[PDB]
Amino acid sequence: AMGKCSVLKKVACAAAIAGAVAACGGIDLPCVLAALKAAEGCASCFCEDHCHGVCKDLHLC
Amino acid sequence: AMGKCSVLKKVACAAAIAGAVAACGGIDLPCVLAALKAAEGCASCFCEDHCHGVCKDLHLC
Repeated sequence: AMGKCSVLKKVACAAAIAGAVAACGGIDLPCVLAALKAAEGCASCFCEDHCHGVCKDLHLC
Repeated sequence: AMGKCSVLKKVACAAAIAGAVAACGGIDLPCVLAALKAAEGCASCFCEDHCHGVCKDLHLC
C-alpha cells in the first residue's frame, strides 16, 4: 500500500542509485539527490553513512 | 576592488569553511554549503578538489 522509498527493497539502491551516481561523476549525494527522489529503491542504503544535509533533509536515514 | 570570494582571500576559509563544520555537526559539503556563503572567505580553499557536490552548484571552481 504505502511504501515510497521504504525498507526491505531499499537494497535496490545498486540499480537506481547506481545509475544516478553515474550522472554526477560517481559517489555524490548533493548532486545525485536530484535523481534520488525517484521510485522506491533508496532509503538507508545510500544516505546511511551520508546523513549530513541534502538527503537527510528528506529523511532517508 | 571587484573580487568577492576570489583567489587571494582564500586564506580566510578558516572562518567560513572551518566554521560551517561545527554549524552542521561535521565536515563534508552537502550541508556545509549553507554557512559557506558568509559574504566570502571561500575561494580555492573549497570546491578545489572537492568540486563534486553542491560546491560546483554554487560555482567556485
